[PDB]
Amino acid sequence: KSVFVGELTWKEYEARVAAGDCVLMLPVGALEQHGHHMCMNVDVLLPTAVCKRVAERIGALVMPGLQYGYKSQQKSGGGNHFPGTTSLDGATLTGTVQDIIRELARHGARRLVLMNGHYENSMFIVEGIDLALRELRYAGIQDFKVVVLSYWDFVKDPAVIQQLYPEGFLGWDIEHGGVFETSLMLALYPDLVDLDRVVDHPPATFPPYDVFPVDPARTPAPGTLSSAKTASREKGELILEVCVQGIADAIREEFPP
Amino acid sequence: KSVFVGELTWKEYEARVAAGDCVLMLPVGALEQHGHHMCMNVDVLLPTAVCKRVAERIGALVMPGLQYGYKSQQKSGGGNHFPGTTSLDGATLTGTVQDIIRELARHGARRLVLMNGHYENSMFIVEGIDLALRELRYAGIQDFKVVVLSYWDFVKDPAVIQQLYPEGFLGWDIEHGGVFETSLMLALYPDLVDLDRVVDHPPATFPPYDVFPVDPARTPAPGTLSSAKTASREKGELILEVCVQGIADAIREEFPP
Amino acid sequence: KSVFVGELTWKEYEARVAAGDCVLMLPVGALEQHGHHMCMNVDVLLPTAVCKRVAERIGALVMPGLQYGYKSQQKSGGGNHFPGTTSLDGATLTGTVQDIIRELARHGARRLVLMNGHYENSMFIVEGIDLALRELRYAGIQDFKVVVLSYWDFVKDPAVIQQLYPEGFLGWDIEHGGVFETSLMLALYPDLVDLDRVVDHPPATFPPYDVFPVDPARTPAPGTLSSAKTASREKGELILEVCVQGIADAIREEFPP
Amino acid sequence: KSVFVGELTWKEYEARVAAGDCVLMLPVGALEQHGHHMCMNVDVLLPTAVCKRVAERIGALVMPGLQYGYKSQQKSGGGNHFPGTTSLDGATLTGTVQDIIRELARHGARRLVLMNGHYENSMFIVEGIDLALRELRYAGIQDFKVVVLSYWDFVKDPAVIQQLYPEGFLGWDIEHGGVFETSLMLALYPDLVDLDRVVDHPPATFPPYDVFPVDPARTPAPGTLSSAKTASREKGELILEVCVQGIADAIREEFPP
Amino acid sequence: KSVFVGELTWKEYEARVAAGDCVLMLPVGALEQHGHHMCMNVDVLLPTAVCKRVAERIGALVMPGLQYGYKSQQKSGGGNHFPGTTSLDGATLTGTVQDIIRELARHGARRLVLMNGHYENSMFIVEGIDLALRELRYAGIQDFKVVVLSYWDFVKDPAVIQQLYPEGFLGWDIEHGGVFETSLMLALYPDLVDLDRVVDHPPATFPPYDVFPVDPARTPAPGTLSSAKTASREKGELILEVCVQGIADAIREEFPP
Amino acid sequence: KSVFVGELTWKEYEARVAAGDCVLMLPVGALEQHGHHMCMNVDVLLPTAVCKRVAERIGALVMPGLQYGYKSQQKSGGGNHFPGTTSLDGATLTGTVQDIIRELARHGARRLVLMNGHYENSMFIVEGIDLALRELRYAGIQDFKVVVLSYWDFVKDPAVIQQLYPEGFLGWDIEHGGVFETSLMLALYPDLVDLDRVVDHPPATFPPYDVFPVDPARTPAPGTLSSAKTASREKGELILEVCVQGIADAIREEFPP
Ligand SMILES: CN(CC(=O)O)C(=N)N
Ligand SMILES: CN(CC(=O)O)C(=N)N
Ligand SMILES: CN(CC(=O)O)C(=N)N
Ligand SMILES: CN(CC(=O)O)C(=N)N
Ligand SMILES: CN(CC(=O)O)C(=N)N
Ligand SMILES: CN(CC(=O)O)C(=N)N
Ligand SMILES: [Mn+2]
Ligand SMILES: [Mn+2]
Ligand SMILES: [Mn+2]
Ligand SMILES: [Mn+2]
Ligand SMILES: [Mn+2]
Ligand SMILES: [Mn+2]
Ligand SMILES: [Zn+2]
Ligand SMILES: [Zn+2]
Ligand SMILES: [Zn+2]
Ligand SMILES: [Zn+2]
Ligand SMILES: [Zn+2]
Ligand SMILES: [Zn+2]
Repeated sequence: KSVFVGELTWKEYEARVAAGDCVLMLPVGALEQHGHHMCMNVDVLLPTAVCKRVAERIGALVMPGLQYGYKSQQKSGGGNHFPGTTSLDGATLTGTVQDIIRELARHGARRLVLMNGHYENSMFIVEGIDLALRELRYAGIQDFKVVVLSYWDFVKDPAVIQQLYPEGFLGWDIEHGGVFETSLMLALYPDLVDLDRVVDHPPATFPPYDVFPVDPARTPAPGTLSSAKTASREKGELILEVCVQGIADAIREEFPP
Repeated sequence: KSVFVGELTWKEYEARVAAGDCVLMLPVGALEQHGHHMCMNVDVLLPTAVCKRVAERIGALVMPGLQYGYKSQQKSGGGNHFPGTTSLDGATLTGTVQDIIRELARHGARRLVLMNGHYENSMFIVEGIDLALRELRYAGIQDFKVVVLSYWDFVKDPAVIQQLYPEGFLGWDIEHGGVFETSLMLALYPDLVDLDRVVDHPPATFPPYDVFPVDPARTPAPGTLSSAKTASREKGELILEVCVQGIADAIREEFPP
Repeated sequence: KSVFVGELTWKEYEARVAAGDCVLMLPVGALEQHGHHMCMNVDVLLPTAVCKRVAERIGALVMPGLQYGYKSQQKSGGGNHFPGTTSLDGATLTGTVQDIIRELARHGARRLVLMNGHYENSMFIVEGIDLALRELRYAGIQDFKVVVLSYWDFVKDPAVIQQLYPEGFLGWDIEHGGVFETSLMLALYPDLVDLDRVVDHPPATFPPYDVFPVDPARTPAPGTLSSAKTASREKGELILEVCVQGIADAIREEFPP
Repeated sequence: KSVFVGELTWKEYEARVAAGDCVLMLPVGALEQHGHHMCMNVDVLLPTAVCKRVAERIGALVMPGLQYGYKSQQKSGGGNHFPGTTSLDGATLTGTVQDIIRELARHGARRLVLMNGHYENSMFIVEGIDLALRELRYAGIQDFKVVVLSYWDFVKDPAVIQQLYPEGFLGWDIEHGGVFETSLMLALYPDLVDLDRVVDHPPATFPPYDVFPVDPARTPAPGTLSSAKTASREKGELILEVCVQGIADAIREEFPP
Repeated sequence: KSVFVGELTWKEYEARVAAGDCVLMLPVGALEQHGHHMCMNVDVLLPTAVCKRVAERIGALVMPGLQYGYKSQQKSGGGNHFPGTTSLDGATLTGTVQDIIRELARHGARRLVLMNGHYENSMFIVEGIDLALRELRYAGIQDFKVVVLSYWDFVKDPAVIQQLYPEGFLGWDIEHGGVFETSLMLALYPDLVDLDRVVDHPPATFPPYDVFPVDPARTPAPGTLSSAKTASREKGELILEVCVQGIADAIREEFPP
Repeated sequence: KSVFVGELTWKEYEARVAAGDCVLMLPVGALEQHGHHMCMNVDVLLPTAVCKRVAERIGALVMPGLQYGYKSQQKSGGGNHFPGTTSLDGATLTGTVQDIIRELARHGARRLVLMNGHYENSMFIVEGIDLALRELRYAGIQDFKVVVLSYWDFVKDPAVIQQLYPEGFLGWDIEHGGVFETSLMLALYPDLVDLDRVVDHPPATFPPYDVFPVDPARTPAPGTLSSAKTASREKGELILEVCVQGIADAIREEFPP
C-alpha cells in the first residue's frame, strides 16, 4: 500500500486521517544546477526518497513535493545566475506552504513534517508555517503541530562524518553538488550521476560578507561548492540509513502513536 | 537523452537553449479527489505523460510539473470540501507561473507551452502569463511567446468522441473522474485504477448558478461528475494518440524550427 | 420605492436588512469594446437592468455595480489589446468582491447574489467569494450564503433558443457583441446601438489553444465574435423576460422570503 | 455626442485618443451613509455630474466612476461602523487606480483628471497614481500626466463661502451630508433628498486625536457632521457653476489644446 | 528608570504590562528634507521627544520609533523628488503598523498611542490600525484601544497661537521646516539647526489640485513651505510644554487608571 | 561633521552623493528579549555603533536603522513567544529594504552596505535586495551594488577568538544575550547592562529539527542561549576594534575611492 498521498484515493486518505494520529510529510526542494556531473532535480529527489523510507517505517504519508524553491545563494548553492536553476520569490514559496497547511488542517490532519532539501528554503518555510498557524488560531485551532527539518542535519555522529569528510567537515552550506548529495544520488538514482564529469576543485571559500548583484567569478565555474570526486554508492547507503533512522526516531518522539 | 529538464545537467540545459528554437513545456496539475476508483494525482500524471510523448516527438523539454492547483469547483471537480484535495489560492498559483516564466526568460528561453490538466487552473495560469509578460516588457523583452492549452480540448473529431462516449458527449467540465481520465489512467498507470470500485451514477447536473459555501449534497457522493464504468485501456490509447499528435502539430505550427 | 441601495438612506437600508431575509444583488461588469455598432459599458448596463427587474419582482436590493472587470480574452471578448477596454488585474477584482462581502456581512446581511455580465470575471469572483467566506469563518460566521450566476445561462429552454435563433444557437463564448447582447441593448438602450454599423462577418472560430501575446489577426476586425445583423428589440424583450423570470425563481428557491 | 467613454464605441474612443490631446476624467466616489435625508451614492453622483459638465465645456471624456471608496473616518464621514457604508481596503482602492492608469496608458492616453468625491479617498488615490507612474517609467513612458482634485476645494471665493456659511467656514472635513452636498443634490437630484428629514444638530466637534475602534457615541446620531437645514437648490446651482468653471479653467491650464 | 521599551529587559516590560493599565506609545516619523537650515530626521526626533516627556509624566512606555514614513507630498512636505527624503510605499508603512499592533496584543498590551510626526503618514497609520483590529476581532478581542494623533494638533489655544504667530497662523500643511518645527528643534536639538541658513521666502501657495509627476518648480527651492526666520528657542519651549501637557491630559482621559 | 544621514541637511546629503563614490550604510536590527541582564534594543544599538565607527574611518554615511526585524527563532533568539520581542512579517521587512533601496537609487546613490544585527533578518534582507535590484534593472540601472554582512562574522581570527574565549567558542547562533553581545554592550552602553542579573545556565542545545508552535521549555528560562557571566568591557573593546577594522577594510575593497 503506497505511502504517497497522490497515489491514494480520497476515501483511503480520509480513513487514514480518521485514525487520529496520522503524520503527513511534505518534501520541499528546488530545480537547481548541481554541477557538470549531476541533474537539476536533486533537491526534490533526495528528501522525497528519505520521506518515502521514513514513511514506510513509521506508517506516515507523503505529500507531492514542492518542485521549485527559493533563489540559489552564492555561498550555499552557487547563485541564481546559473542557467537551469528556476527559483521562486519568497512570497510565492511562503504562500505555497501556507496554502498547503490550511488545506491539510481542513482535512482534519494535525501533524506535519516539512522535509527541506534545498538550503535556501528554510526561512520561507518558517514564515509559511507561521502564517498558517496564525490563521488556524483565528478559528480556535491550536493543536496543529509542525516539525520542520533539513534532512542532512541528522548526519551528526562523529564516526559517520569521518567517512565522507576525511580532511574535515566544512559545513552543510558548501555541500552543494559535493560528496553528500552525489553519494546519495549514486545510491538511489545512479543513471542521473556521471562521476567522470566531476570537476575536482578545492572547497569554495568566501569572505564574511555577500555582494549583490552576484559576481559569477566567486563561485567555482562548474557550480559546485565542493568536489564529489570521492563520492560513492557506499557513502550514499550510509547516509541514507543514518537519515532515515534518525528522522523516523525524531518523528516518533514528536508524534507518538 | 531525457526530455525532462530536471534530469539534465545545467550544461546540457544551457546547450539546448543556446540552439535558439528550444521549446519548454510545463505541466500544471492538482492534488484532487478522483472518486472511489482512482488516485488523487491524476491531474499531474496525465498532462506530464502527454508532455513527455509530445516532447519526444518534437524535440522539446519538460519542466517539473505544478503539483498543486486552484480550488476544486463543484461543477468541474466536485468541490473543495472533499478530503485529500489540496488547493492553492489564486494569487499563489498565478505567482508560481509568473516566477517560472521570469526565470525561463533569464535563461534565454523564449518558447513555453503550459499544459493544463486541472480544469479550474486556466484563468490563474492566464493571469500568471500576463503578469510575467508585463514584466518582460519592462526590460524591452517582447519575443517571449506562450502557448497555453488544456490537453482534452484536442479531442475534437466527432468520430473519436462517439467512440469514447457512445451515449453522448457531456462536456469537459463533468469529465471529472469519468471515462476520459479513467481511460487514460488505465492505459498509462493501471495500478492506480481499480475499476471495480467505480460508482455508476448518472452524469451530474446543476442549475445555471453556483452556491457558496459549497453544498456537498449537490455533488455525487463519490466525488465523480460522471461514471467511468465504460472506461478502458483501448479508449485511453486512442485519447493518448489523438492528444499527442494534435498537440505536437499545434506546437510545431506555433514554434517552427 | 427604489431597489438600488445607492438611492436609499442608511436608515432605509438598515431597516431592510433588519427584516432578516434581505437579498442583496451585485452586478459585475466591465468596460470593454463591443464592436462598431455598440457602446463599451454593455457588461454593466445589462446585468444592472436584469438585477433591477428581478429586485422589483422579489423585493431585493441592488448594490452599485462593478464597472471594471478582468482582462478580455480573445475567445470570449476579442482580447485586451483593443482600445477602450479597461481591465483590472485578477487580484484587484478579487479584492473588490472580498471587501464588499466583508462589509455587507458587517451590516448583518447574509444573502448575496453576484450577477456577472462579463464572461472573464467568473473565476476572480469565485476567489473573492472564497476569501471573504474564509474571513467570515475566522469570526465563527458560516451563515452568509452567496449565489453567483452569469445572466445569459438562464436562456436555456430549447423553445426559447429556437425562437431567438431560427438558424441555430452557437454558444455563449462567441456571443460577444452578437445577437444576444445587441438584442438586449435594442430593447433597453436603443440610443446606444446603431445596427447599420454592424459588420456581418462569419462566427469566430479558434484552435484548441491560446497564444500570448495575443495575435490580433485571430479576432474579427470589428471586435465582435459573431454578427448582430439579425438582432432585434423583440428578441431583446424575450431574453429580458426569460432571464428575469428564471433568476427571480432561482433566487426565491435559494433565498425564500 | 456623449462625453462618457462607456457610451462610445471603441472606434469613437480610439479616434478621440488619436487626436493627440485627449483629456480623460475619472470620478472617484463611495457608497456611504449621508444622514436621514440623503441617499448613499452622493459621493459618486456629485463628482460624476461635475465631470460631465466640465467635459462638455472642454471637450473631455469621462470614464466609469469608482463606486466604492476608502473606509469612512469618524471626523470626516461619521465612521465605518454605520450600516450601508461599504468600504474598500486601501490596497484595493490603490490597485484599482493603478490598473486603470496602466490601461489608459496602453490605449495611448496621456492626460487624466482624477476627480475625488469622498474625502477619505485622497491618499490611496495618490498611492495608486505613484505606483502607476513608477511602472510607466519602467517602460520609458514619462509623458503621462495626472491632475487629481477633490471638487469642493475649487469653492474658494470668499463671497461664495459666505453665501453657504454666513456664520463662518469650519472646514471641508465636517462637510459630510451638510449644506454643501445637500445643496448640490437639491439642484441635481432633488428626488434623492428629503430636506424635511434633516436632523438639525450642532456642528460636530472632536478633540485633536482619533480613537479606534471607532466609538459611535462621538458621531452625531444621524451620521451627518453638520446640519443641512439651510441647504437650497439656489446654493447648489451656485456651487455647481463655481466648481465647473474653476475645474474647466484648471484643466485648460494644465492640459492645453 | 527608562520610559523607553528598548532600554528595558523583557522581564521589566513584562511586569509593566502585567500591571493591567500599561500605556505604550509609538512615534511615527520620516526621513525627509527640511530645508537648508535643518536636518532630515526631524519628524522622528520631535514626536519621540514629546513621547518621552509625556511618558515620564503619565507613567507610559515608548516603543522604538518608525524612522521611515510615507512619500512626501508637494503641498505638505515639498515633494518626494528631493534628495535625502527616503519614503516607504503605503503598503509597507501600513504593514509595519499592523505587525507591531499584532505583537503588542500578543504581549497582553491593550493601550496604544500612535504619535505621528510626519503629515503624510496619517491615512496609512489608520489602515494599519484597522487591519490589526480586524485580526484581533477574529480572536474575539475588542479591548485593544488605539489613540492616534499628530502632535501639532494640540497647539490649539487661541492665546498660545497669538504668542507663536502674532501676524497670523497659516495652517499645519505649510509648517514644513517653518516656525513650528524649527522652534522645537532650537529648544531640543540646537546643534541640528543653523538659523543663518534659513532661506526667507513667502509662504507656499498652490492651486486647489495636485499634479503628478510632481513639478519641482511649484515648491520653494529650499524645500520649506514657510520661512523659519522668526523661529526661536522661546517659541519651542512654549510649544513643547503645550504639547506635552495637552497630550498627557488626553491620554489620561482615554486611558485612566 | 555627522556621519548620520538623519543629522544632515538635504543639501549636505546631496553634495556627498554628488561626489560620485559615496557609501551608505543601513543598520538592520530588532526589538527582542535579551535575558534578565540586558535591554531589548541591542540588535539596533550594536550594528549602529559599528556603522558609526566604520563610517568615521572610511568617509561613509549611516542611514536610520531598521528598529524591528523578523520573528525570533528558538535556536538563534530564544523564540517569538517571549514578551517584549516585537517582530515583523517577512513581507514587511522585505518591503522596507526594497523601498529604501529604490529611494537611495533615486537620489543617485549606488553603493549600500546593509549591516545586520539580528540573525533572523538575513534571508528577508536578501529578498528585499533582489526585488529592488530587479526593479532597477527595469529602468536600465545595473550599477547599484549592495554588500550585506552580519557584523559578528568579522570576529574570525583564531587568535582573537582565543583571547575572547579562553574556554572555547561555541558558535554565533547561541550568542544571543551571551558573552559577545553583552561584552559589546558593557563597552558601549554599560548602563543598559546589569551583569549581576545574568543567569549562568549551560549552553543551549537543540535536536536537529524545529517545532511549531515553539515549545518554550526548549529555550533556557531567561531567554539567553548562553551565559554572559564572563562578559567584560575589555572583551567588548576588542570585539569593537576587530569588527570596525575588518568591515572598514572589506568596504574599501568592495567600494574603492
Ligand atoms: C545542502 N545543500 C544542498 C542543496 O540545497 O543544493 C546545500 N547546497 N547547502
Ligand atoms: C477535465 N476535468 C478533469 C480534472 O481537471 O479533474 C474536469 N474535472 N473537468
Ligand atoms: C456573453 N459574453 C458577454 C461579454 O462578456 O461581453 C461573452 N463575451 N461571452
Ligand atoms: C467633503 N466630504 C464629503 C464626503 O466625502 O462625503 C466630507 N465627508 N468631508
Ligand atoms: C506638519 N508638517 C511637518 C512634517 O510632516 O514635516 C508638515 N509637513 N506639514
Ligand atoms: C549574534 N546573535 C545576536 C542576535 O541576533 O540577537 C545571534 N542570535 N546569533
Ligand atoms: Mn539546493
Ligand atoms: Mn481536476
Ligand atoms: Mn465582456
Ligand atoms: Mn464621503
Ligand atoms: Mn514631514
Ligand atoms: Mn536577535
Ligand atoms: Zn542540492
Ligand atoms: Zn482530473
Ligand atoms: Zn459584453
Ligand atoms: Zn459625501
Ligand atoms: Zn517635518
Ligand atoms: Zn541580539
